[PDB]
Amino acid sequence: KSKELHAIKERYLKFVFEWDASEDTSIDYNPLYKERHQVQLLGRGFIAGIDLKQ
RNA sequence: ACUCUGGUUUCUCUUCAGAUCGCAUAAAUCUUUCGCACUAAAGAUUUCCGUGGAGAGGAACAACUCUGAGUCCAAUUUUUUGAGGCCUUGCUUUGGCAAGGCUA
Repeated sequence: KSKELHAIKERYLKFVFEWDASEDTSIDYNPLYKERHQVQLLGRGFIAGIDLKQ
């Protein structure tokens, strides 16, 4: 709500080996763009890499 | 259903390639841009990693699979018959032609 209104107002008015966390994106206010519904792939497809049993 | 090409693999050389030439992705230089240039963008050039096409030469075994080419029908509907014979007129190229009327 407050971040909602603030976004509306804004729109209309050394060797660093590790990346700085300030460069992160996806720090969003809309709950639809944070809690994205996860694809289930009919319960038979799985994401690569992660352990299958998990 | 008979006969004659073309093979495939490998090594080297020549040329073209703005085609995801590469279902991957480096580096250098110059210019511009703003910061104030590894922690940044644009444009251009170059060098590298290494390709496809075509052509040429070498050398190893397969030679006709494939790609081609040259090489059983008489009964309605077609190709196993309704065919041939008589009469008049125009012209006879005096052989008969054309149309009609017929008999089968």
